[PDB]
Amino acid sequence: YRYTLPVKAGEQRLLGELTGAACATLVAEIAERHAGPVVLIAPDMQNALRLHDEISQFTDQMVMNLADWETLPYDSFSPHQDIISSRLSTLYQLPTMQRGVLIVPVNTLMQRVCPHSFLHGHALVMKKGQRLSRDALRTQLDSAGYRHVDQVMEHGEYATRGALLDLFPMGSELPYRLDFFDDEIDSLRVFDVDSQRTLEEVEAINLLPAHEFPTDKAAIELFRSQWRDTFEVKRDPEHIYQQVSKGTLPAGIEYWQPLFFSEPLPPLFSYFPANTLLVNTGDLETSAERFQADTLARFENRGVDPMRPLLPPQSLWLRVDELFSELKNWPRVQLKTEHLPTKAANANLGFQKLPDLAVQAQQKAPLDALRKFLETFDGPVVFSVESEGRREALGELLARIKIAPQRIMRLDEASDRGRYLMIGAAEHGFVDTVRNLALICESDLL
Ligand SMILES: [Co+2]
Repeated sequence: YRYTLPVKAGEQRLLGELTGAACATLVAEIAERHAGPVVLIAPDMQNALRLHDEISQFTDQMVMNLADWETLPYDSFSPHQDIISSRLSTLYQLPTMQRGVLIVPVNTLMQRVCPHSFLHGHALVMKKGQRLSRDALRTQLDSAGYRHVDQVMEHGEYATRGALLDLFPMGSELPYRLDFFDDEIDSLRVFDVDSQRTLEEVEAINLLPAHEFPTDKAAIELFRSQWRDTFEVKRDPEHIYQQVSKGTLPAGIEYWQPLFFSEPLPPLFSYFPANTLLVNTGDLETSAERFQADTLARFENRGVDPMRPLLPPQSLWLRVDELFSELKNWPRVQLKTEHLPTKAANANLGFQKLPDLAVQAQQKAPLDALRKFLETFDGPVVFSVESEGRREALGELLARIKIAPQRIMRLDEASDRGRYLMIGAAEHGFVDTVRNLALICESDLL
């Protein structure tokens, strides 16, 4: 390899001369080289979701996103229950993550989180044949924040119907149906929410709390006390204090999350294993500054409602200088598009933009540009395509100029001067001039 990976706290490596999907190939390579997890910091949400799908193409290591709440700061609305489930799962497993890539956008990385000690402290496991009564389980579920419904359809719900208890654990893809004989769990079975029908039997399940904050009697008492240390209380029933005191979670309650905890919310960095390598794209400083400014604007413009006085931004988000202070504890690879000058910490990787390969599909000399490239380029060329199907809108089309792409799911399988086919989300291609390989995505042809 043309670069070593940084290891010391605060030690940077800058990799330059990147274009298109090259970044995704590099994060995949880094995750494969690094014994330990990799946390990829993307400048914003659009890039983080793009990078998730692209990196997945080029590695068989797990690629996960820490899901953002997807509300704006001090939103009048609460996050989608599927997002909360995904976040709780990801946060819960993060400290023991050994390999793979966790992608976190800048805005998300700056948001303070519940402490891992809360997740584990409110977690529940149960096993078949284990001594649990339906009534005993219900009381734990209520304190854990779960909502008692007649029929379970969403995460964070449970239903008590006769001798059964249904529940949809936060942090689980599926819901479960438990039957009880003699105050022990007779069985646990996946079930399907749409048909409400029992499927496969399972040995055991784990549940996480229904929110990223406690909502039991003690936490409500804490919330009330800390609310009074901070804000006024009005009598009106639509006042946040009044609602939470009655056991009701108002929409948007997430932005008073700190009031449910007796200590300040930690940085997300507190979850990262000691052997974590950071990687980032874009301009982390300008992205962080833009978010900080954005979060202040939300505070200033939304802080005028006497029913909903807001906590200061520092209670929920790192300042930019705090973010860079946290970053100093970790080795980081910075991925840059530009050609870098010679420096101890810099390596250029040799990716260049593809030439003009655009088709003039109104037939004159239509594929003339693709043609001349394929005849001239004497390394492997790998076409990239979004589906297993439309691998033939292209692949049947490539049989027209004597190209029959062999197909692989690994870049390192492309030997010699072969033409190849890959399925994945890679948006734009490149020419790796060091390895002498070209990737061509559909978007480069159109
Ligand atoms: Co140079």
